[PDB]
Amino acid sequence: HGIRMTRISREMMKELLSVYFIMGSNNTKADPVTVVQKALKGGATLYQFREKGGDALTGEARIKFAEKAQAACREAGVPFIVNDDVELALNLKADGIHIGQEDANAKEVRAAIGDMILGVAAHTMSEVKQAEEDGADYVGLGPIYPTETKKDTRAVQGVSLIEAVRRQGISIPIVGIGGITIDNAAPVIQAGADGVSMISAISQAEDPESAARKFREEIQTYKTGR
Ligand SMILES: Cc1ncc(C[n+]2csc(CCOP(=O)(O)O)c2C)c(N)n1
Ligand SMILES: [Mg+2]
Repeated sequence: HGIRMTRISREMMKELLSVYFIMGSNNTKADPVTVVQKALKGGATLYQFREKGGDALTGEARIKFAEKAQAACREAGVPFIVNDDVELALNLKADGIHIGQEDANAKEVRAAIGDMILGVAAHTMSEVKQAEEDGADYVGLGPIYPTETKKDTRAVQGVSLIEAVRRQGISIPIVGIGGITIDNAAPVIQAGADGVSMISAISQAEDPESAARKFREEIQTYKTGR
């Protein structure tokens, strides 16, 4: 449960991606930390701290919120991943960092974080292959379904890229993202993904704990069945 002195195994990474909850203070009307605690109690297997955009906390307020979210993750025994902010990830001794195509180059990031978990968002086959070559531990593929949680998102692709990646014999850990709900997660796993990631399906649920628990149960069933 400490800092990694060796890169994560693919088997372990795939287990962590099962129910990957992502959240920032501006993704819910409830108390931010409380929602994160409920998501973890319910069954989320991985959590990503993503605090950006308008209304998002900044400065010291953002750092203190990150510390509380990381504490919640430690209590639940779930890894804490930071989005974009490499310096914050190192400063908090986070378990990982997630970056996109317009963020810091993956090769640069991999060198700066040692053996920490590294996730990269990809939308094309070329980007997936480049991410693997750069040292990524997993790729986030989407948007699978329509979503407006994230402002400028690329064209909806369903599970097409997930399928294409597996058909080429690429076994890198994959997590699907974008408009995923309790009702539409099955196809994502069936296509070859190792889990599903979401924001609103849990953060804006009238019952975050039950939603996370439903996800955890469903994904387990889907993985055993494919
Ligand atoms: C693992 C990973 N893959 C992709 C992204 C970028 N991203 C693409 S769609 C989306 C919103 C989903 O919200 P909703 O579930 O409410 O549609 C985000 C944050 C990321 N941060 N982490
Ligand atoms: Mg980014």
